[PDB]
Amino acid sequence: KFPRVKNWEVGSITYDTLSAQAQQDGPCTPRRCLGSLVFPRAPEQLLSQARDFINQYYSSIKRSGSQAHEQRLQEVEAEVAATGTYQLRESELVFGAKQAWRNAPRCVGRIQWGKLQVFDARDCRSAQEMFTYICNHIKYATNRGNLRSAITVFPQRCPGRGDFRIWNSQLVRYAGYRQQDGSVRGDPANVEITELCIQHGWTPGNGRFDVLPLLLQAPDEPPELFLLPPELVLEVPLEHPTLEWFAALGLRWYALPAVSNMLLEIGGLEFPAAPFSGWYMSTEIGTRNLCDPHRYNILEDVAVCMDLDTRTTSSLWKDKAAVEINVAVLHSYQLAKVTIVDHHAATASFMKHLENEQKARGGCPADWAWIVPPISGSLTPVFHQEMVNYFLSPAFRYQPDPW
Amino acid sequence: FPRVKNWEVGSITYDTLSAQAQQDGPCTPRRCLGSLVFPRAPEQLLSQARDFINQYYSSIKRSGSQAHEQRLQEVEAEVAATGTYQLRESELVFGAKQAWRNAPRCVGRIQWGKLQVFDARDCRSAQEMFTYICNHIKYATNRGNLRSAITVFPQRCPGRGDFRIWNSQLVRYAGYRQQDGSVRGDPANVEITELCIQHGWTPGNGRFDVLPLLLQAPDEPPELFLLPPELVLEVPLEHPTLEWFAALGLRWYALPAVSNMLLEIGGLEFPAAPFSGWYMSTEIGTRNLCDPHRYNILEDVAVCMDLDTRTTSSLWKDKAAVEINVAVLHSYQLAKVTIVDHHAATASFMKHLENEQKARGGCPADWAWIVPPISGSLTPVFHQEMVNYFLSPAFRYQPDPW
Ligand code: HEM
Ligand code: HEM
Ligand SMILES: N=C(Nc1cccc(CCNCc2cccc(NC(=N)c3ccco3)c2)c1)c1ccco1
Ligand SMILES: N=C(Nc1cccc(CCNCc2cccc(NC(=N)c3ccco3)c2)c1)c1ccco1
Ligand SMILES: C[C@H](O)[C@H](O)[C@H]1CNc2nc(N)[nH]c(=O)c2N1
Ligand SMILES: C[C@H](O)[C@H](O)[C@H]1CNc2nc(N)[nH]c(=O)c2N1
Ligand SMILES: [Ca+2]
Ligand SMILES: [Cl-]
Ligand SMILES: [Cl-]
Ligand SMILES: [Gd]
Ligand SMILES: [Gd]
Ligand SMILES: [Gd]
Ligand SMILES: [Zn+2]
Repeated sequence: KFPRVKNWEVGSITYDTLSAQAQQDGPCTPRRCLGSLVFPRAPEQLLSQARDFINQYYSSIKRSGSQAHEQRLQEVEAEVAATGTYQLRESELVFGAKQAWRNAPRCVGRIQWGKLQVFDARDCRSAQEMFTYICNHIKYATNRGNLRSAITVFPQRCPGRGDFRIWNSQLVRYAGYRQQDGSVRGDPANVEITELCIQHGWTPGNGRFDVLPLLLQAPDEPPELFLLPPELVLEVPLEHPTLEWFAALGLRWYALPAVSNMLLEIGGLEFPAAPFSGWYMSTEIGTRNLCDPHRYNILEDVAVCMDLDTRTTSSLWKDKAAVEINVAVLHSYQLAKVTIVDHHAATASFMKHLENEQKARGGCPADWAWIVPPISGSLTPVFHQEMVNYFLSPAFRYQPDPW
Repeated sequence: FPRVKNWEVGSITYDTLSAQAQQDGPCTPRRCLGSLVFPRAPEQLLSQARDFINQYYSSIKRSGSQAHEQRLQEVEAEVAATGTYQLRESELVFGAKQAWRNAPRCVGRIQWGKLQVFDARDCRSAQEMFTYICNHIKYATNRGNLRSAITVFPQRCPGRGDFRIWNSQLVRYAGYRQQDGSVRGDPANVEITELCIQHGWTPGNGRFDVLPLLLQAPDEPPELFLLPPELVLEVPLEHPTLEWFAALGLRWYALPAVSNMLLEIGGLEFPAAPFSGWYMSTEIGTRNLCDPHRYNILEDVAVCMDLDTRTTSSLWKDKAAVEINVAVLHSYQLAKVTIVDHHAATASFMKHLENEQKARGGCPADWAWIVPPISGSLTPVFHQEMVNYFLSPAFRYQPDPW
């Protein structure tokens, strides 16, 4: 009843007994596996999720079955009966945010899941106040390059009132300007959000690394435009330790990855606006963001500059250029003293996380296709580690775009 | 019908072939086990045999014709007369091609229509097994112009043991347990190296000692056979610009010939049916030479390249891995031995996916095995969603004979 899980480098075997607690269904069936898909898509149903969450909280502090445990279950149950919903205690909100991170199958950085600064913005009332909370988040998390993981959670969804939403997918994003000749200047992943910014009154730039404004949605209001103070947005110019012409490409990336479009679910309550941030793994910038053909797509230009033979695939010019672009990212962030982790250290720490979690909970939900880095996969230990993917709660969840 | 998206181009297909999945994979709505390596009656036979004959005749457009009805009745009588039945040679050919075409973990299936089938179903002993295998290796090697081939030995049946090739491949380098715990040679082959020794093989002591074959005819024990060295084409590994790379003494063999999988066709089972194609360069230069539990040479190369190995963030592992793959591609091309690099191979699999969408509404594919083990996202398959399911005919794993 419990999946056997093998590490093929070491030969070691565990059994994932935690998957038996998966609280929601994924996309696979015995007939076919859809694990490679990007989008795998009241009263006492809310109550059973809430009771489970409270059970998790009281287990974490080693007070299960205590008087305080029972009283809090009764308190939640009575509030759901009266009002159709309930409120988390402050301590429960902190625990639930950390649990949602811990439960995220596609996150390789979960060794850190216990170190998370939780800003409680549940009393936020307007889009202006939203912006203040977000600026305080960026300042705290950036910390002049010594990055600190943080999450700010805005008011929960409730009936009779629209959601708080941040329309941008991240707090810091470069504009992508759609070109009439099909192409794009800037980041192509951000074409749609760029057009929404202009529609709502932003005067666009014409550079490749123009920081986007924020579109902030308060309940039952159209989004409002807010410009980030340039000194809040720490950026790193990209150079290479030995390829001095690299600096002339004029490349740059931003310090702080702050994801703002996912939904945080805790004990059946839903928080549609709860941006979270940590720090980058360098392959995100060096491999995906700069070398994906549908992103900045610089691979061929760098290889030409390296005087590689780009006319035959078998010279492995693509692999050589990509490796140096990753070197440039790592070197440039270290030179600027901005926290970054390379894919070797990050995957080694995840292996330690897996072993911690096997002891602590008897398994760990993990999405192999997302945990293995996009370069050098089998050079990292996670490649050889079998993994079990499943959905626990608290959880970070995809949600529709509010437009 | 699952929706399948390519995230580089934005194109959308629907896999209608998955609905015909013959067996069950390991996944459930509760949890996905797609990353696991091993996904943990006369009526039974007849049902599978009928589906396959129907597959075959539909594929030659003799659909429901008189040749179709007659073959169905022959199978029925043969199983009642004997408990099994015999494939026609054209059905055997079609069945081996389909089993390759259906293999979810094979990135080289663009070639699925081009397969030489050697019918060894009349084989009698391990000596004859050795002859078939030597002919296969000769034909497939073809002086380095590799040609895909499979040899099919007699099916299993009740009352009689099976034919088996005990070696996982026809060409394997010995793995020698050492008195200091380590392994000299290939750690993957420590078990079969000891089995060969146990059955009376004089061991070598090199890192690339080609193993003998342990071949097993029904019910008598296995016999050791030595491969004639001139039959085993090898490629000494050199680097186009790192002159010292040659002196590391690395080599690999030309012909990847997998000999421990079971071929299933129409409910019949062939426990010995060795098949061969040619290598994708990452199999050798990344997995076989750089896996920590294989030859594990990555740090050796990095030291020779004078890389800074005391910090992960110099990406010394990545640079050395790439140059080892460069040396592999260079050495095979120089030796005029067929090889395909991971860029060309994944570009061809994308075309295969497009051809299969038209041919039969989809294609079973195992994303984790299709995406190469270096430079994953530099290849088109990384951005391609895939659906994994089990069709028949098929190649399946099977327990070791011991
Ligand atoms: C502390 C350093 C961290 C590192 C190095 C890290 C690393 C990563 C990486 C490389 C990914 C895959 C992203 C992609 O390919 O698009 C990811 C995904 C994810 N991370 Fe982490 N992470 C960190 C912290 C955090 C924190 C603080 C949270 C939340 C509190 C978090 C939650 C998530 C979630 C929910 C995903 C899945 C996102 C998706 O499916 O799009 N991570 N992480
Ligand atoms: C002709 C050139 C071919 C290329 C370039 C190629 C490439 C590959 C690669 C790279 C793998 C992954 C193997 C691993 O990582 O261990 C694989 C798997 C596989 N191939 Fe192909 N292959 C070729 C021909 C063939 C042929 C002729 C057959 C059978 C008739 C075949 C059947 C299979 C099967 C069944 C697997 C799955 C193996 C497993 O699960 O262990 N392939 N192929
Ligand atoms: N591709 C699309 N959307 C899309 C869908 C699913 C997934 C993605 C991938 C986008 N992950 C962004 C992301 C999520 C989590 C972590 C990090 N990174 C970190 N280090 C970090 C951040 C915070 C703490 O740590 C980056 C994108 C799309 C839709 C329409 C057109 O394109
Ligand atoms: N060794 C083990 N693990 C393991 C288990 C299952 C599978 C594997 C992976 C081993 N595929 C070998 C293989 C299979 C198919 C294709 C190729 N390559 C080609 N190009 C080729 C050959 C013919 C035509 O083309 C290589 C490894 C094991 C089992 C028990 C203890 O350890
Ligand atoms: C189709 C495939 O699932 C898709 O390209 C995935 C694969 N693995 C990934 N892994 C990470 N970390 N990030 C991604 O965007 C993806 N993309
Ligand atoms: C655990 C994981 O399934 C295992 O390491 C897989 C991953 N992908 C692979 N992909 C290929 N082509 N060959 C392999 O042996 C593997 N091994
Ligand atoms: Ca209250
Ligand atoms: Cl990003
Ligand atoms: Cl191999
Ligand atoms: Gd230089
Ligand atoms: Gd030297
Ligand atoms: Gd060392
Ligand atoms: Zn699955």
